[PDB]
Amino acid sequence: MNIFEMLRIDEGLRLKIYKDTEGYYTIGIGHLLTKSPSLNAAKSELDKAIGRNTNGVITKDEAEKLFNQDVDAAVRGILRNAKLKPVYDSLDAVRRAALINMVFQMGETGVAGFTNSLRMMQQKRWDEAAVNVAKSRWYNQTPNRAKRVITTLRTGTWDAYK
Ligand SMILES: [Cl-]
Repeated sequence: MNIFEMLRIDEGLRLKIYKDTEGYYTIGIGHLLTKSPSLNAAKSELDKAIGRNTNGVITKDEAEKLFNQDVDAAVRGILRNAKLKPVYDSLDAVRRAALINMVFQMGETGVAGFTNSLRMMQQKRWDEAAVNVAKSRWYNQTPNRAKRVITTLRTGTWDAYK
């Protein structure tokens, strides 16, 4: 198991513009296109992203390219983040994976906001951090997913992903 497979599981794959859990226009593997309520605006963004006149549909390959780019941006975001970098450096490999997931899902800023959880993560207090991170909108909106990420964070293994 690795970050790519893990996220592929959490996000799915769709070749057509669709709406995410929050109603945002998205495509491929969890690639947010826009928070605007306009399908057109989303088609616009999509074309710009792909470099061609898509008409709201992409290929598997195109989806994978977006995904590679997104995973890459997530890691770099982490490493460039003053709050995040130090947590990340202190973690083992499975756990780092869990941090990248959260960041891919909610944005660097978003995650950088979990001040208290981050401290616990850094202090290696697994159970506390798991509990704390659950008291969040993130968990309440997408509980099953959140649960897989939290278990990964807590245990340091891939069990949740069986
Ligand atoms: Cl869910």
